[PDB]
Amino acid sequence: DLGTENLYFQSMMGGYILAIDQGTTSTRAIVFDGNQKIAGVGQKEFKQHFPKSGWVEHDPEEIWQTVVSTVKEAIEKSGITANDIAAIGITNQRETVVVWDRETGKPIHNAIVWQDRRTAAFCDKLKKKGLEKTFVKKTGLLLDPYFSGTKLNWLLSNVKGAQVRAAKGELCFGTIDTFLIWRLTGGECFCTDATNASRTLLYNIAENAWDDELTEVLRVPKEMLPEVKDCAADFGVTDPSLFGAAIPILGVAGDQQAATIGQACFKPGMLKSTYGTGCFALLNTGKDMVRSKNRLLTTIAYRLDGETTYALEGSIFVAGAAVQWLRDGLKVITGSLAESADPSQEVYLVPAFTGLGAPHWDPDARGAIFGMTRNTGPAEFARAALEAVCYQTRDLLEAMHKDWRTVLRVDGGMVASDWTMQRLSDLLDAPVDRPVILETTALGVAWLAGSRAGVWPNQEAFAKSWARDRRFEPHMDEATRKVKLKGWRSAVKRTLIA
Amino acid sequence: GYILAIDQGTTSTRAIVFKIAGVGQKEFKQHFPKWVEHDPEEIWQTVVSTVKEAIEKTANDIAAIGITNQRETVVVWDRETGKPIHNAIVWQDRRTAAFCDKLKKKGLEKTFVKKTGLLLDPYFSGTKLNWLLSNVKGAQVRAAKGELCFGTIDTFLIWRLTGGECFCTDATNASRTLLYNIAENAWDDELTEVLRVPKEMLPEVKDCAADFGVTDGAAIPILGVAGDQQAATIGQACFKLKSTYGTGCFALLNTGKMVRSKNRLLTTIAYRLDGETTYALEGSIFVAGAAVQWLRDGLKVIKTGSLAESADPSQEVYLVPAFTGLGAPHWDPDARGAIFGMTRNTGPAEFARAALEAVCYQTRDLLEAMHKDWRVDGGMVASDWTMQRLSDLLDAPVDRPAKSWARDRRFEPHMDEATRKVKLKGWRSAVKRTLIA
Ligand code: NA
Repeated sequence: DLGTENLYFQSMMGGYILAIDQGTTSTRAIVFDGNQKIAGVGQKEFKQHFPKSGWVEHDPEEIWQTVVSTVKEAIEKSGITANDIAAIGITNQRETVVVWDRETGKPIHNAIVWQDRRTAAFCDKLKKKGLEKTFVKKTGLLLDPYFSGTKLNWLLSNVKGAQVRAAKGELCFGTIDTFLIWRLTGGECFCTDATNASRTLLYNIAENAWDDELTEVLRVPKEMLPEVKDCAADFGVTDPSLFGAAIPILGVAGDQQAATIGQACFKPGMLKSTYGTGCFALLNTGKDMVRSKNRLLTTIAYRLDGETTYALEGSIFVAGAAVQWLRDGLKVITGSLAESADPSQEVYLVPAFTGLGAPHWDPDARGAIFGMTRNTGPAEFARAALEAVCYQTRDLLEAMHKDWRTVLRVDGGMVASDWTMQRLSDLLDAPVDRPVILETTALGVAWLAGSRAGVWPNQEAFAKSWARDRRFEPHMDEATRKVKLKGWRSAVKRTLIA
Repeated sequence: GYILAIDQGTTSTRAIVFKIAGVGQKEFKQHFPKWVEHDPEEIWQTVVSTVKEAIEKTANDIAAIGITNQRETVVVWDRETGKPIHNAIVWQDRRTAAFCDKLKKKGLEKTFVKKTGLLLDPYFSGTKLNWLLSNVKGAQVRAAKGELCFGTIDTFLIWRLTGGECFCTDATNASRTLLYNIAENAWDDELTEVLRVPKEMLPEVKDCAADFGVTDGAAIPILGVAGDQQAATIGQACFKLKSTYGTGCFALLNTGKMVRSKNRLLTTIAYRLDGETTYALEGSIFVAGAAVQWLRDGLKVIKTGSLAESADPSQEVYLVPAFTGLGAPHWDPDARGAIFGMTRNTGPAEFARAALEAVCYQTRDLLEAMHKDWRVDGGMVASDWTMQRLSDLLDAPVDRPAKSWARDRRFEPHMDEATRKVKLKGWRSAVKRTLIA
């Protein structure tokens, strides 16, 4: 062919997999090649809406556009076409609720984010009425505003027309995964996975089914609820208009469970912790649903060909969001800065901005800084912020120890920081494993899709393939350690007390 | 006129050869190792640079000179010379807390409280002197011969001024020593010996109007000696309660001829004129305007007055700036700085506010101890905001610069009753978290 005589072109590669990671504060799309390597990434923020202190909302059209654009972006940066994608995986910030019209797909309201605290009062009504018991028992969760069920009650009760249209069978409820699936397939598929369903307060974690009593209690019509599947299942096929190709959606799991999968935490006792705006630690607990006595959540780690693997989770609401406060709020300014702090000074930050999660579950606790001195500056605030990440992880793990009887795996952008992870090993007095790919949440769901599509290896292969970048080891003087640990316990008490 | 003036602050030393005819300042290093400390020399040099740079802006135009000082601040130096054995341990310093608690444990606190009008607390000089002698290498062996001079800043400053000729205190500064009987006006044998403080070390306690020697290009007689906080009152036509606002905040209410306090306050000497000693009740706050300095210098998030107005009114942010413990009326030397209530939203405006507000809250806490036992100046009392906010919060009027005493402004509460109870509850809540065990 004239003139391809001296013309160079690259062909193909095979086994490409697209993971969409619809996060709290941005959306990412990653293409993984047939070697499970990252080929191309799109990333894009969307607006955080705060209509009142403690209230948090996303525009779901904006989240939608962010998925469309981020996808196109990763594919182009990958040097391929949408037609080269064997399959898609979806993960998502959990608990976040969207309600939308089953016919037009128009949401009736902004998405109410997992961070949102607006139903505190309604959760108190239910608690006083003797109700937390069945929820805890059925669900593994608590009657806190964190979960979906309470937020969905709020939309049905406060958006005009909502309760009515819902009862007619005209509205769809979804966590963010269901919202994406619905839109990717152009309305064809109305579904979630067991892990996202776990998080709603509506689902029975033992029966693997929407729970009649809980839905009745919250006055949610069973109709509005999507079908619940395994994490690797058939979630439909991409609407061909969106990317110019029909791609099967084959992997879906909540972001913290996707990271759990991506860190190969498949066996009982294995544990991971993801560091983002919040921090979320999950312990693989095997076939058994461990009921915590130490203020942890019981949840579904994943459900795989009909089989549910369970987990214990600690959920820290403010982790990275603290340094984000330092940098954008106070603008007082990060491990670089933090290593420069005066050791003589003892400053603690308890970032209880709108309450405290595990293991405290104190929705009335507020932000507090301690131990300031006439000289304390940015450096020490910055240290207090990163150390608060450490100390809260610690308290999660100590609670896990009391619930269960094996080296901490760690991911999220925050951990590329050698100073922070070293400081983490120290305070834990335990070793810390940091992987080669930190985007563990994307890979976990990319694996689930890959493995079902058959272009990627099975569970045990993927598991032994887990690649360590770095084991951190504790190298802090014990005396020093005692001092740091005692100062934090005293910061905590001062923050929790009436 | 023509009287010289030396305001030996904690951060700086200001001068006024006063109408006014002198005005100069030079700042010095707050060496804070764990604790607070000044360089004794940097003081002697700064004082002798603040004199020759306030009188040029001759050597014999001043008839006398007048010394006021940061109180309680201790220095040990030699008799036959005057060499500082250690740094000035400063009134701010918390180091001797444990030693005080050893003393409270042996049951000594009541004899001190009774003879002294103060408390077993790191704030005052006696325990700092004790720390000197046990901690400096064989310094008591020095002191035990008479080779050491104790004395507060007035004495360090009246010493070197008179070329080692005069070694005196006044009775106000003497109240602050925790070694002095405030009724009998003497160094107490039991107090000093409990402290193992050899009386040879100690200076002659003179009057506020007395003959404290000739200076070193003139031969001028030191004839004025009280504490900045007592001479605050005598600057403040209160000879019959003033509140000073600089780095700390200090308030004293004239008691007339000894109110053995019931509300964690101080029994001190407002003055002693010709032997006839007038006492006041004291409320004393370690950090006030230093809280805003910290913002600008420590954290450097502010570049107070206007910003405090800019602050989101949905935000309940509070600051108990216990950088070095809390004075009146908590007397917790183990308390540290704490900030409460931060949100994603909290920015430089809300800290600034909380820090200006802090002085108002702490003020209030003193008067409520005063209006239970029984008018403000200072540099940081300039902004109308702060004073208005102070009148609002105290729910009481406040006045800002002999009937010869002149006013500028009296202040009035343009604040709602429930908004005040809201802002009051937050403080008290902030205070309780900072103080609990
Ligand atoms: Na290629």
